[PDB]
Amino acid sequence: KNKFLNIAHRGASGHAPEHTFASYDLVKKMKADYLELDIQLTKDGQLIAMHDTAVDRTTNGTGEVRDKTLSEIKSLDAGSWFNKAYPEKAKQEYVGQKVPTLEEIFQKYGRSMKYYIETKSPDVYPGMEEKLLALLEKYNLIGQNMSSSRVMIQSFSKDSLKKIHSINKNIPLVQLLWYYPNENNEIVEWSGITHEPKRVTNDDFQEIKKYAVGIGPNLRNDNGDLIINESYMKMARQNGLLIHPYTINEKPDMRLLMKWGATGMFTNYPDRLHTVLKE
Ligand SMILES: [Mg+2]
Repeated sequence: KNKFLNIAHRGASGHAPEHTFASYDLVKKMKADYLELDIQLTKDGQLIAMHDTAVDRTTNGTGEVRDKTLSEIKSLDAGSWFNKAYPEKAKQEYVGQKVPTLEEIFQKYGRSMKYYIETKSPDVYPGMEEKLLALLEKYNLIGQNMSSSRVMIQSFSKDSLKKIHSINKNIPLVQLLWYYPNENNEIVEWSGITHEPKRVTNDDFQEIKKYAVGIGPNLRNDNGDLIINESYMKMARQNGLLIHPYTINEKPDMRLLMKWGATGMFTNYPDRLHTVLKE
């Protein structure tokens, strides 16, 4: 029920290129509980795994996913950038890694893996949620009960989650949150879904609880500064929410969130977290 979830952020993306099979093939090995997936929709309506809406940062191509067919996506090198960015981790095998489709991921792992899948605002990729729920259904990844689910769905978009919650009550949903300092150096939540972390209210969390089983807050801001506190975790737990902070790659930050009462973590290093869980 409150069992700790080791969530491999884009696979073991600290060891191999994110959202490639090179990265996904390490997750089971490194004892992760969930494989975290970001999805985009190609021009011919196929779901693929990629974080950005543009292919630029992680491939040798340029342009938006939505303007590209699955065929064009598939000729891109989605692995060489990693060898360049991280010379000390480079591998020849990473060269030429193709962008995975969500169906391919499901066909390869089936039920040996649990999936933690992110959606976007309904207006970004019209019909994405329905295509996603049909795919999940095709591979029997949705149980008819909430407890035996092989899938959680996560999103920054409350609208996207309320949509899914209306279609199927049996999928656990997680409300992602992003806290940052604004132009007046006041901390605000991106979507306006809660107060700043120091001042969250029961009501903030009870509202989330109407459609979601948990929250996923950023632990730090872009500067590297701590932005949530123990108080905040205590208030979310007391309202019966799971809490999955991102993106935790450092052992001391892992040990702190354990103590503060996180019930899961996004990490690029599922091996490090497993090790910290064993201490
Ligand atoms: Mg994500």
